[PDB]
Amino acid sequence: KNIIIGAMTALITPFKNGKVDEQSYARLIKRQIENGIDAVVPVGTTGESATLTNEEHRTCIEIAVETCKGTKVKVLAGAGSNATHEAVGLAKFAKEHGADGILSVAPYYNKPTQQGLYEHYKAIAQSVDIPVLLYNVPGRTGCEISTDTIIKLFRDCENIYGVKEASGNIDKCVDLLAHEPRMMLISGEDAINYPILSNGGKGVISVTSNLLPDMISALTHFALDENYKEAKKINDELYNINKILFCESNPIPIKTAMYLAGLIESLEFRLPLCSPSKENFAKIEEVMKKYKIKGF
Amino acid sequence: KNIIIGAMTALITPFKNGKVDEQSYARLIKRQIENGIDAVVPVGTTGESATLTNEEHRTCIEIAVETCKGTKVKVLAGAGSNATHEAVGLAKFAKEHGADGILSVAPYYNKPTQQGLYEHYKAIAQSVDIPVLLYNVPGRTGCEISTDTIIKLFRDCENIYGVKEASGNIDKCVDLLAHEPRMMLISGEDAINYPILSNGGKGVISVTSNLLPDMISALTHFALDENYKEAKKINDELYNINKILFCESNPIPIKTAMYLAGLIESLEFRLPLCSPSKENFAKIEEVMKKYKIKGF
Amino acid sequence: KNIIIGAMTALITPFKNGKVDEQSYARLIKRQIENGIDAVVPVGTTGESATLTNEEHRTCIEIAVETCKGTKVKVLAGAGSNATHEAVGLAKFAKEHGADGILSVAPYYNKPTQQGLYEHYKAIAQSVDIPVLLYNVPGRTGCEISTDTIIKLFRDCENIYGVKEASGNIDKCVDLLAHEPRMMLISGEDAINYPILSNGGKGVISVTSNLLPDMISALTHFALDENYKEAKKINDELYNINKILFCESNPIPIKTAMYLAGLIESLEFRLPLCSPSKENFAKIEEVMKKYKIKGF
Amino acid sequence: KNIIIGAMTALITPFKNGKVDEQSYARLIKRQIENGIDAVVPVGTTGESATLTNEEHRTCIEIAVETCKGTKVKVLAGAGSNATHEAVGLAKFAKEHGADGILSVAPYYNKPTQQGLYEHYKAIAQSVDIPVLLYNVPGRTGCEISTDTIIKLFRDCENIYGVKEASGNIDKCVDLLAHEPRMMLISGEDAINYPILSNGGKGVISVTSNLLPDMISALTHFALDENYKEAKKINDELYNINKILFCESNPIPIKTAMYLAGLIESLEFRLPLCSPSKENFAKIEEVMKKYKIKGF
Ligand SMILES: [Mg+2]
Ligand SMILES: [Mg+2]
Ligand SMILES: [Mg+2]
Ligand SMILES: [Mg+2]
Repeated sequence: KNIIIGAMTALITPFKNGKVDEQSYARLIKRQIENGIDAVVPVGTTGESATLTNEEHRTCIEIAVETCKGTKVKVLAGAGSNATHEAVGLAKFAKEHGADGILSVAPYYNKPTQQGLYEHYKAIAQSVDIPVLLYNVPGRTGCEISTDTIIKLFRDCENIYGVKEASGNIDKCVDLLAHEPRMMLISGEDAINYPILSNGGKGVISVTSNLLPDMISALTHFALDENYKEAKKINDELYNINKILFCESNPIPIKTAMYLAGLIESLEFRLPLCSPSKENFAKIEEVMKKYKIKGF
Repeated sequence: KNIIIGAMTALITPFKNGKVDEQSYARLIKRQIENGIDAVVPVGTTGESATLTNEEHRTCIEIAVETCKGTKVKVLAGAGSNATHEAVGLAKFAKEHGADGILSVAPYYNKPTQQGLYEHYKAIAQSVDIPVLLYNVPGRTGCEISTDTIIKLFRDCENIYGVKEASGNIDKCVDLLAHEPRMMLISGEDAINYPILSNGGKGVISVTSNLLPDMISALTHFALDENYKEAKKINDELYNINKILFCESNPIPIKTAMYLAGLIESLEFRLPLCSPSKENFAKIEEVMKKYKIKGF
Repeated sequence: KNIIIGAMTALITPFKNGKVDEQSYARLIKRQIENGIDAVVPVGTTGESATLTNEEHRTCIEIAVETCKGTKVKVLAGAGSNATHEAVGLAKFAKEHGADGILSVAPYYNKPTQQGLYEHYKAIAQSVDIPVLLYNVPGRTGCEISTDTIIKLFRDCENIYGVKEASGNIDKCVDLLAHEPRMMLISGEDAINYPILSNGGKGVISVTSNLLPDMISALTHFALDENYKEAKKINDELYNINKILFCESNPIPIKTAMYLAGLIESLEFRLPLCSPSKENFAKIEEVMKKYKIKGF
Repeated sequence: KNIIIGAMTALITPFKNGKVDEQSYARLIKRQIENGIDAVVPVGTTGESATLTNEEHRTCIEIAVETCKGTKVKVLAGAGSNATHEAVGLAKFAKEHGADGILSVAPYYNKPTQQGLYEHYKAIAQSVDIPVLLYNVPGRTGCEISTDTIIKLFRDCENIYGVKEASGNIDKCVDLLAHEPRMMLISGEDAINYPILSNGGKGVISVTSNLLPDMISALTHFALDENYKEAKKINDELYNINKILFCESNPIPIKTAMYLAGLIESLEFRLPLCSPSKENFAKIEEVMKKYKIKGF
């Protein structure tokens, strides 16, 4: 199977006067490339996929593909939906814009059955010929892609090559790689990046890497090269920022950090997302002061 | 305040050859009207809002508005979204096409803060001049509208008149009606319809009423007239069907039941929703046999 | 079946210089009797069952039996354990000292199966000839007595006449009384006393009644005679004190309230229970000011 | 600090005709010693701590002390309670009988506050001069020892040297060892033994080692020797048996496994524990079939 692994970044989508800041988006993606990042995830959950239009979805996938062109950096485009017909459309569309693969979240809100999840993802995989990475985040979706459903999908469809897990369940991460050791388990939970990698995980799709791309990539590459003592050291010193970046729902804290670090120009969200509490604003700024934040 | 209360039905949306069966949809809505139902809810979660197009969304709202014309039955249209801009658009659209009010579910998947939930619903409320009923279902949305947020919204925007609760939290319903007894608490959980009504709840938005509208109608009005013994007897008698109508994700069991009762011609869902088990199919069929299901 | 229903109080156990204040204990039970309480629960969870010795267990049961001598107030003695052979000893023993019935908590910590729970309670019921009330509170024990396990015990064992539910699950309270309407459902959660009573519950085992015994008894008997509007009015007015009495683990808040009201002489617990935070201390003093606390 | 780390076994307690099979106990403890175990834990939760008497508590600790005479294998005796005065007593007695250290479970059922938990363990630590290991298992106790409480106890009392964690929370184990890298984190969840060890944990207190002591010992020592390829290899192969050993409450599956393997002589529990369902009984024997169970 063709795969997309390593240190990956769920990119924020900077706004300026209600529109996508196409200059900051490109500037931010070349900052990721210059710090050892292996792939970028445009218009994911961290990029406020829910409040973006279809034309903004296309623009940012295109900017990612073009900014990475020539580099070894891959583009793993966010293309998911709780409607199967729409998920297939978004997958085909992503391929037409030059993405190397798609990240497809489990259908949210409507809670499909395990059988339905299989048929949902099977249709998506047969629409395109590019890698498909599943995204399991039950706290947000209200549903769980079971270990047997993930493995069945991995074995039955070529392009499904693994799953990005955000479930805080290291038991499940042992379960997966013990019954199907060939899949690519990707951490979608920054705080436990090292434990997932040390059990055979082959990458992360990180939120913290928006602010500290150099540290997240070093952590990932240390682990893949089996230097677990140096990988754990970075994971240990990243814990404080890893937790405070979720003091409120992602991506509210990370955009606050990016704005405070001067990497984005305005602290703008699209409703129902908004600026954080005054207390958490100070707590994010305080925790930031103990990390050296790479510039442009 | 303008209100929409009483016995209400979250309508299923029947499909035939992948398209909305517009003639059964109208026939089903007139079956609700003829059995004492006070309002119907088109294109809600039970109506598979997620897999419907904008043009079908409008079609089923129009069919609902058109068939309740001349009757006393109100149309509480489903118009919610995890994007405020679309939720405002969907709300304005419902009013322009004759809906009497909107049911607006809490933003799903994206997890807005309580502050963000306030600004989200405030934008929807200021967009229209028809009643707006909040919908809290944390198991599906991943977020919870706190009691203080609901009460703040009820007091700050007048078209917001209450909340539909599917939370399995009778403590919260005591909390709500003890600190703000003027709001309209609506039961969104058929099994606990009576406890919610007996604490001051003023209506239900039911799933069971799709199959047994006469029984749910009697329950609601018995309770509203404070005949609790006669209301509770129906609630106790409906418990068995109330539970198994959720043996799989709603609306998988109720559509199965409607098909088994012969009220729709095809047992079709749109992926990622699917037909249930062969075993869940048989236990839905068994429990149905202990109830009298009115025909057309 | 012999039953013990109505308004009941989970008695606190006042300490003085590390010993049980035996005269205050009697005085406190006499304040309950004079304010319409129907039964008292010595050596329960609210009475710090865990940190009392067997001889203090006996002393407090005997003081309760002696103080209710001549009155119509029943003694529902706490006699539970997660070791069956000891739970049987405590049940036999409670009867030998004049208790009218026993409240038996579900085995904690060791998490028995439903089969194990069945055999546990069957042994206790066959050990004595006084009414046995099961006590289900999964948040404290780590296990749940299922609806079918409760009903099987009610039908198979003569002495078992109901359950005291502290599970925040009004669905389960519909489940119980719809499939077995002859059992005595007792509310073990003060905030939802009225909803449980309005569904057929026949009494409460209260914590707040330690502070406001007259108000809890008025609520109970209003509800039992069916004046539900009068019962709900008291339950709505009691919500604030009912919640703030659990800002920390029971009985830490209630003992603080009893001390502030001057009903007990010293704010003593046995470790690992301790005095509350400074902030929670102030919050209890706030809420008490909105209620009339009957003296001696 | 003096510590007790490495591969450890939470010993089952075999019964024969309602009595502790003392002879069989010693034979099983010497089977653990002969297979690389570094310490054994008598009368813990796996040993049915709740249903043993105080003198049976003494009997099983003493046999352990006597059977480890002459070996390097330590005795980490279970001596815990939800009553602090009893927890101090059980610790003193455990030391007076020759134990090398204490395992002290968090107070169950009575849910002490974080402040109360600190004073609880401080009393136990100041009671004895042998190592004290904290035990956090919130699913059974109903309480959680916060990370800050664990760290405060580690720094404030000499003999408190770490915590055993059974919380299914790999985030918390990063939290602990990143803010206090000097403590001894011990895994109390067999399925995630390696991830906890791979993050700096220095031992396990196992259930599986009752059945497969050589495999659990090899896993730990490989991990302690930083041979992470071989530690994960064993952990991946043990996942199936590790999970099926909790299809019912521990120690119901492990005692069933020991009986099926012929390592214990009768399948007896003390109520409320009992033999498993036939269905789960068959599932345990099946999963056992892919492992080599060392004899005596
Ligand atoms: Mg596109
Ligand atoms: Mg009309
Ligand atoms: Mg009338
Ligand atoms: Mg409590």
